[PDB]
Amino acid sequence: GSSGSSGNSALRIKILCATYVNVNIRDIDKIYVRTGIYHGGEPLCDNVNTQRVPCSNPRWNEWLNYDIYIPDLPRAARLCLSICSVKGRKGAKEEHCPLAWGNINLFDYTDTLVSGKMALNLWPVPHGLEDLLNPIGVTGSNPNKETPCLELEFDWFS
Repeated sequence: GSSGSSGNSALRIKILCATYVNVNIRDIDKIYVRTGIYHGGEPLCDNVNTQRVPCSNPRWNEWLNYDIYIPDLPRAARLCLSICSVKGRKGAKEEHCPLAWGNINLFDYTDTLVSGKMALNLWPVPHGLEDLLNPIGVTGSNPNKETPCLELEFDWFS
């Protein structure tokens, strides 16, 4: 048997807020965040999106649940997030535009699921990034300050 540790099956991450967002103009209505996991650029399961918050207050403070399995999560796979801006017109549909993106290695350098709150900078999206989430984006915390940064909470209960 075993004392019983690191016995997680479902991954749950909570978002706090963002800083130095790419929201200059004052037309955007609200914003949202898209998270997901991919293995070598290829998707594994549906992605998750955070509630819609006003640019003025990118604060989320919501618990995001992932449809992934710890004991089924491949080392090659990882977590990828990206900020998007949604804005539409009366009667017309909304428009989503990518701003930044960040890839976090679900498995630390020691093949040990990450934990404890953390806040790293995100990389700027390419010229009008057709897509919203960049699963291919590089991993690590951008040393750049000007760039935005998102804070999340790593928790593993079950």
